[PDB]
Amino acid sequence: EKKYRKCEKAGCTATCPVCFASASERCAKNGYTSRWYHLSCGEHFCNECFDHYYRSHKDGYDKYTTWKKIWTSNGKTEPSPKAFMADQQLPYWVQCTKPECRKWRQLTKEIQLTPQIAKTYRCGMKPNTETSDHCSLPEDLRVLEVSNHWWYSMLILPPLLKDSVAAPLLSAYYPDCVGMSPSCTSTNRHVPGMNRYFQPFYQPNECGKALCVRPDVMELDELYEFPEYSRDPTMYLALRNLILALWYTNCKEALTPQKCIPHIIVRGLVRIRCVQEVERILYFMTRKGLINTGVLSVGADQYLLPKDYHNKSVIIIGAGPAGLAAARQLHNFGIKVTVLEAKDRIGGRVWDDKSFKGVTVGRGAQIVNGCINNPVALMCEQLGISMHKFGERCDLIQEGGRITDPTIDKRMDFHFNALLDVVSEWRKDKTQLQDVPLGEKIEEIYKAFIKESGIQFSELEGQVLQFHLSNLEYACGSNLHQVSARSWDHNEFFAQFAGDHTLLTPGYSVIIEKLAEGLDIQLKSPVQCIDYSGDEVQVTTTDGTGYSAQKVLVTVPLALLQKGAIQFNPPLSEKKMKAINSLGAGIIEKIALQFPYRFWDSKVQGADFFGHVPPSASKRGLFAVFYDMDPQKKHSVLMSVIAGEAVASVRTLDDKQVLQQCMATLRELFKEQEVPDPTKYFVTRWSTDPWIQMAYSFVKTGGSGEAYDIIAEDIQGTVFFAGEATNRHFPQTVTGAYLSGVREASKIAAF
Ligand SMILES: [C]C1=C([C])[C]=C2C(=[C]1)N([C][C]([O])[C]([O])[C]([O])[C]OP([O])(=O)OP([O])(=O)O[C][C]1O[C](N3[C]=NC4=C3N=[C]N=C4[N])[C]([O])[C]1[O])C1=NC(=O)[N]C(=O)C1=N2C(=O)[C][C]C1=[C][C]=C(Br)[C]=[C]1
Ligand SMILES: [Zn+2]
Ligand SMILES: [Zn+2]
Ligand SMILES: [Zn+2]
Repeated sequence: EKKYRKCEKAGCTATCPVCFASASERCAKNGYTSRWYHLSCGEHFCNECFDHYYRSHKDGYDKYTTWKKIWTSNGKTEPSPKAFMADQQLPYWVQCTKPECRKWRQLTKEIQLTPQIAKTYRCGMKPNTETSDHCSLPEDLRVLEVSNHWWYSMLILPPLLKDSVAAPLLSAYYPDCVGMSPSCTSTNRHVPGMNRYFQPFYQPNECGKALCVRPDVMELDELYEFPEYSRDPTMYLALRNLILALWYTNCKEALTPQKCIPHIIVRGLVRIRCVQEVERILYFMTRKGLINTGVLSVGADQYLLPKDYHNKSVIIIGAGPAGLAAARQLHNFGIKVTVLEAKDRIGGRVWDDKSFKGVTVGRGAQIVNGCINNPVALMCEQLGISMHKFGERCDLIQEGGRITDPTIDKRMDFHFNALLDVVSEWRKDKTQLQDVPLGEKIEEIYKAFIKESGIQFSELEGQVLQFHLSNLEYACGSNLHQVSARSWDHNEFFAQFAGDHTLLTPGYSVIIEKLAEGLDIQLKSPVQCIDYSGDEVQVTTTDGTGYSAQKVLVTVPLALLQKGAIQFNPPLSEKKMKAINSLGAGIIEKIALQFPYRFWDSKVQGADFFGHVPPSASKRGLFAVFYDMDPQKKHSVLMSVIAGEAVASVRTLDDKQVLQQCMATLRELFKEQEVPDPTKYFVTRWSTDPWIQMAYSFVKTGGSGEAYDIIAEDIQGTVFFAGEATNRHFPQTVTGAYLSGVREASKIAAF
């Protein structure tokens, strides 16, 4: 039998392979063997130790055969002596936890690495236990080899993590397909204590859930950033999944490399590569706003990105959700940020009234549509505040006081949705130039349906159909004759936020105020001119005050871009202006009313809301739904909404006149009983608020959902745009505005 002292692998860098296993009595140690089996450039085992586990007549056979059965029934990865060695016998490596040392040390071969050892190890210490003489000793020369790409090229098998925090969430997958060891009994065993709104991973073959990630497939931007994992994403996926599991396990503190490291358990020098890589992936995911986000705050010298990203300055225009999200992100990253806000307050279309006894009443936004993976739900968790999931019951009460039978409600809802299905079919073969107003198409289809079918609706059924029409006008922010039939629901092409629809009972202002805390925000500083013709951006407010920065982020409402209230030099492009003008500045208003007692309790019986059947088409959208603003049923505040054509009818009414129409409406809805006078109220005027002039965007006839992407496109890597009218997947909402700010901070930090 011929024996060799060199590695089996052509080009291996080990000039003298030594056996890490020493499992056989005849282990070749550092000498000659019939084959030196290669795991990495630094790790080899001799043929005697190979046979020790592999051959049926040898001592190690039962342990290998036992491992092999577990491996093949739990994973898709082939068993082999090399796979066994890497999973069960290869020694562990650990970093000294002395902060000024951090050197990599090999543990003796019977020590099994735990998070506790990784948190407490110091050079030369017996694991699980004075002078720093041992720290000065050089690292094993194989340690430095690991930081080269060629070392990864020469590693024969991907690493497989043990006891990953992500494993309880991934039991539907083969563990090795997500970078976890099939032999782990804890991996192969609702995550207790994890917020039920945090569902970061798609289940197999699952789609259609906003902000979920496939645990078994890399996304294109991950591959662009880490092309070394394109052939085999195993090792990247385990680290990214681990990072996400750790972040959602404790979203109230910054997830750092040092916090991840004890949770990376895997044998061999590859652990060094895993620890180096998890730090790079963490910064990539931090920049993108996937972790270390929300209302997390850092102190100075505790910034979330390394000093490389810090050498920038930004001016942010507008302190609503999008602007404050960008400002918080960039500030946390370590980038200089100044926020210029036109009004005397922050929040934009978030504006909460705190003067009603016992409740908080939003003048603007207050609902969260779809809490699962929603950053608003994350921020509620971070702040320790609760949302109220809406109940389904909403009786449609008529003027005169009768309650509409629920089968009428459902039947006319059925007919209305069927009208929308015909629009959905009609538009399939239509170009933008062939677009038609949604409301016009609905009316045409309805009239054809009546003529064709001969059906005769009662007056009440027709009024209930008007109710459902007004709900769609509310959702679009407009009468439907301005809304695109092709594009009105364009964003539903994309995965939407699943789960509960809630009332944010403490109000979005709590989140707004925490985002803004400690930031440099200039109030009463409306921007008039943005000049990016020079080496730095020059921003001038209406009183002549100048600000400068390398980059500028514009988050003003769609209506203010349409009016051109800010002059741009050089001007916005024709293509950008066409997109801006293709979207509609939708609008609703709100009224809130406080009463001496809950006069509606006997009739409404604890429902979250009740509907108002419009008595005529001229009154469609006028107080269509009344919201009980105390889910705990103690205080007496109702809120109602003005939508569609009704917005134009209240434009020329003062607040007292609107209040009078609302009280006359309520006394009709509760005709059979007494209704007390309200003791406090507000009527919103968003449509004439000079720096807002809207509630939320929609696509106008002839427009495309692509307009949202076009408005979001940066100019020259210098002028950036965020805001609800820049979020194609998630238009209109505080959530989409927030995410658009996170998106732009990511773009800005990448330079
Ligand atoms: C108004 C309203 C109402 C009444 C209601 C509601 C609403 C609203 N919503 C919406 C929201 O809110 C929005 O979207 C947001 O807020 C947005 O954000 P942004 O984008 O950030 O914006 P703003 O806020 O507006 O902010 C901006 C700012 O900027 C400023 N400026 C301007 N200009 C200027 C300035 N500065 C300086 N310079 C210059 N020049 C202004 O001032 C401002 O501040 C909503 N949302 C949600 O999410 N939720 C709710 O609840 C809401 N709402 C209602 O109610 C309903 C609606 C909806 C829902 C659901 C869905 Br799916 C959709 C929709
Ligand atoms: Zn050996
Ligand atoms: Zn080798
Ligand atoms: Zn040390």
